Amino acid sequence: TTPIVHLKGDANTLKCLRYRFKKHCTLYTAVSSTWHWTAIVTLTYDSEWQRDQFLSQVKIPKTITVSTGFMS
Amino acid sequence: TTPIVHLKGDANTLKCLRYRFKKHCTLYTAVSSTWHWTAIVTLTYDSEWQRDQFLSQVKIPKTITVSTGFMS
Repeated sequence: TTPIVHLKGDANTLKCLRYRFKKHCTLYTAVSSTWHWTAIVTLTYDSEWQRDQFLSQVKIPKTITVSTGFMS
Repeated sequence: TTPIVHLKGDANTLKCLRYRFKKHCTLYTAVSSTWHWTAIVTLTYDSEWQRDQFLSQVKIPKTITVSTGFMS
């Protein structure tokens, strides 16, 4: 249904990415605040195509783990 | 791959649920801190069966939106 991405790693690195993501605001629907399992950021998209546009446009550090999934 | 659940609603209600979830600690793998789109809590499970055990055991208020999905 609705594609999502999880970016896991250092909170400072994630804060910098979120900053840089603002430059490509049309490539994602929403971005979450930084959370953790009681650092991770969650992003949603309108389609798989938009998700891929996003991943093809933003350079994500090798130290950040990227996971994909879908919300029903 | 790995099933997840999103519980969306009032942060206070979510805090109470997290409290009550501790009583069924074997019904989920992890529970997140409360986040928002820059209130929501995320839960992961080891299988769909565990997820369903969880949903069949915990009473979730009608005012809380429950969404399911999977992380690859």
